Amino acid sequence: MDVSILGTGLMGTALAQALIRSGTKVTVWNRTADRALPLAAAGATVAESPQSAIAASPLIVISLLNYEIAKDVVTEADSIAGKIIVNTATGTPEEANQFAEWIAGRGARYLDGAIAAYPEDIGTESSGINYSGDEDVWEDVQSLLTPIAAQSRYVGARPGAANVIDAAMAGAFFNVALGAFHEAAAYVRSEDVAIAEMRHSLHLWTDKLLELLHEALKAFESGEYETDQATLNVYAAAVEAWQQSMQRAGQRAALMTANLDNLQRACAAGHGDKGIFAQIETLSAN
Amino acid sequence: MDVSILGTGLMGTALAQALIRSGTKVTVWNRTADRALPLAAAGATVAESPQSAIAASPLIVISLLNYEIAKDVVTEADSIAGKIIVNTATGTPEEANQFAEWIAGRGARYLDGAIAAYPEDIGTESSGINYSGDEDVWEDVQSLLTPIAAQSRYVGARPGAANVIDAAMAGAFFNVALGAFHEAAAYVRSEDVAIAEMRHSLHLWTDKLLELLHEALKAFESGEYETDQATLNVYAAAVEAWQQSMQRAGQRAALMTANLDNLQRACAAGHGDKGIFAQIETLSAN
Ligand SMILES: Nc1ncnc2c1ncn2[C@@H]1O[C@H](COP(=O)(O)OP(=O)(O)O)[C@@H](O)[C@H]1OP(=O)(O)O
Ligand SMILES: Nc1ncnc2c1ncn2[C@@H]1O[C@H](COP(=O)(O)OP(=O)(O)O)[C@@H](O)[C@H]1OP(=O)(O)O
Repeated sequence: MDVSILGTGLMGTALAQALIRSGTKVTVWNRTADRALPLAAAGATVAESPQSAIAASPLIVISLLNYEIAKDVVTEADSIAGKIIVNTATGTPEEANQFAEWIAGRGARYLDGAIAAYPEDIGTESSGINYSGDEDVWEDVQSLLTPIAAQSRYVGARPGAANVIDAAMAGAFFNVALGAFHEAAAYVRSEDVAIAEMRHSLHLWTDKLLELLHEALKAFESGEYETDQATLNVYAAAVEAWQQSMQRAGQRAALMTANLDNLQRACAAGHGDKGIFAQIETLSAN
Repeated sequence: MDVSILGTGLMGTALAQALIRSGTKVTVWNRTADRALPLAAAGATVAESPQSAIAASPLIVISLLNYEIAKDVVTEADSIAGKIIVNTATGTPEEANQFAEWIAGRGARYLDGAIAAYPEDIGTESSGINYSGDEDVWEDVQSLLTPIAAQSRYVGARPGAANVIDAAMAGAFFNVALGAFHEAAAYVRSEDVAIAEMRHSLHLWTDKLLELLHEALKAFESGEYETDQATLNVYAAAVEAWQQSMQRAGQRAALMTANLDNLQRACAAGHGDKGIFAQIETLSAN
C-alpha cells in the first residue's frame, strides 16, 4: 500500500526515509517544497499540491505543526472518501476527537498518533509511537507503519488517548523531572560542590527511577498502597528537611515545595502510614 | 585490614555480608543484638559493646539511623585515637562537617559516605557510594571498601559533599520526579484512559531522560545555553497548555504549576530565546 506524507519537516522527513527503506512507495508534499527536494533523490515523489498528494495514495500520514494546519491542508483535497488518514501531530485529546469526527464525516478512516522519538531516532530502538482511535484502522496499517518505530502500540479506542498519554509522559512526567534536575544541580552548585560529581551517578538514578515507576503503576492498578518500608509521613518529613536545606542555601526550590504539598495532603487525608504511592489519592482538585 | 560495623540494620547487615565475601574479617555490633545473631553464622564476630567493637578494628564503618545516634554510640568508646571512622549515614552537609571536626579532635581520621543503593543492591552492579572529606583517608580505604559497591567515588574535600549530592539526587531530582509521575498517571486516569498504556513506554522515557540529564550537565558546566531547537518561550507556552489540560481534567497539577513558574522567570529575565537549560539561571532566591 503506497503512502503519502504531508509535511517534510524533520519528523516528516524522517518518517518518509524510514518508509522508503521499508520498501514502500512514498509521495511527499510540503508547503515550501525546497525542503522536500532531497527526498526526491532518496526515492520519493514530490507532489505539487496536497490534493495531488492525497490522490496518489490510500494511506496519508500527516506530520504538520498542529491540528489547525492539518485541517486546513486536508481541506484542500476535494475528496478523501475511502482514504486512511493518520495524524501524528501532538495536541489535546479534544483536538484529536474533533479531527476524528471531521475526517469521518468526509467519508475517510482515521487513526491518531503521538510520536515519542526525536527525528534521528525514527528507524531505531530508541523510538515509539502510540496510536488511538478505530482499532480496525490500526489493524490495516500496523504492518505498513510498525517499521518506522521499534515499539508501536495501539493504546485505546478514544481518538484522544495517544495525545493524553503523550501529554502525561512528555509533560507531567518528563519535562517536570527535567526541571527537578535543574533544581538539584543548582542546589549542588550553591553548596560549592562540583556539579561534575553528579555525572557518574546519573545512570544509576534513572535505572532506579524506572524500576520505581513500574512499581508505582502496579500499585495504581492494584489499590495496594501498604507499608513495606518508608511511609508517607517519613517522606513528608524528609522532603521538608531537603526543602529547608535548599532554601538555607539560597534556592527557591519551587518543585520541592510543590512535592511537599502533595505529600502533606496525602498525610493530612489519613494516608500517612501507607507507602509513597498512596499520594496519588489527593492529586485531584476535589 | 579488619573492619568493625556499628549498626546491623538492613544496610549495616548488607555491608557486613559484602565485606566477609571480600575476604575481610568483620566484627559487628548492634544496639539490640538479636539482629546481629545471623551475621555470626556467616563469619562475623558479634561484640558485646561499641567500645569493644571499636577496639577490635582499625577501620570502623557506621550504619546507624542518623548522626546524633552515631555520635552517642561512638562517645561510648574511651579512645578512637588513630582509628579510621567512615560514617555512611545520610544527613545534612553541616552534620557531616561537624561530625568530621569532632572525630578529628578525638585523634581519629574521618571519611563521610552516602549510599545510593538499596541494601539488596550492595554487592552488585546497581550500587554506588559517594565519599567525601580527607582524600588521604579515601586512598587508604579504597581497595578495602570499593568491593561493596560497583561504583565508588571520592566526590570532594568538603566532609559534607556526599551528603549534598545525595540530597540533590535523591531529593531534589528523584523524589520529585517520582511525584511528577504520580501527577502524570492521575492525569491519564482522569481522562478515562488506561494507566496500563503508560507501561510499555517507561523505559524509553527514562532512557531519554538520562541522555537529557547528561546534556543539561554539559550545559551547566559550559555556560552554553544556545538555541538548537525549542526555546524557553516555546516550553513555557507548551507547559501552560499542559497545565490547563490537567486542570480542566480536575487535577491540581501542583508540580506542573511550579515548573511553569520556573520557566516563566527564566523567560521574564530575558532568557526566553535560549534552550531549556538556561532555566537554571533563575532558580536562586535572589
Ligand atoms: N502554517 C503552515 N501551513 C502549512 N504547513 C505548515 C505550516 N507551519 C508549518 N508547516 C509545516 O509543518 C511541518 C512542521 O515544521 P516545523 O517548522 O514545526 O519543524 P520541523 O521542520 O523540524 O518539522 C513542516 O512540514 C512545515 O512546512 P514548512 O517547511 O512549509 O514550514
Ligand atoms: N536510638 C538508637 N540508638 C542506637 N542505635 C540505633 C538507634 N536507632 C536505630 N539504631 C540502629 O540504627 C540502625 C538503623 O536501623 P533502622 O531501624 O533505621 O532500619 P534498618 O534496620 O532497615 O537499617 C540499626 O542498626 C538500629 O539498631 P536497632 O536494631 O537497635 O534498632
